[PDB]
Amino acid sequence: HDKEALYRYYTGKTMEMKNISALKHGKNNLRFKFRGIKIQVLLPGNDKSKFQQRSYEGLDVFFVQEKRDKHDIFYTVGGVIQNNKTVSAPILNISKEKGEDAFVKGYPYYIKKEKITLKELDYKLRKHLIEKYGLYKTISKDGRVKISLKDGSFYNLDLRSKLKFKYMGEVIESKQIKDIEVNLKLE
Repeated sequence: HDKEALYRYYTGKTMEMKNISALKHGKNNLRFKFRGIKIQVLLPGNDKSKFQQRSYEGLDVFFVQEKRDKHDIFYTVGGVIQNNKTVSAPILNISKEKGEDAFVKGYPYYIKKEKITLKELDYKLRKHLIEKYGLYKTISKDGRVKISLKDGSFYNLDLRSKLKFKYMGEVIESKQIKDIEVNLKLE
């Protein structure tokens, strides 16, 4: 059930929308139209300090469909960067053998943007693992992804659940990413 829900979520509708103008709706949403589609973005509580005005121009939005309602409003969470510019090539390394075998393959993973939300990085990394290695399709959801930055900061993502909404606004400077360690089939 949860494995299938993850498969569906991480292969769902997404759009990268560049140079967006948007208006605040209520205290913690943004609204805009893109190609005529009504988009409402929930701003996670952690990111309130960045969004202290009523209208915006030049936003970069990574849309992931959480739902579409009766009125054809399409809802997404976080994924907004105010001043983005569009190559970072951190090494992605994968460990995917059953049991002890420590065999690992590392290769460059390309990021075109100067800044990237944890939301977009999480999503695209999972889609990569779904498509290349069968994550949630032919292998289990028991894995982890550790994104390390040059200063020693890191984000450890649990592949057994969806990224939480509260973390979908975090912005990462793409050139700071040192490496991405993926451990799969953790039993």
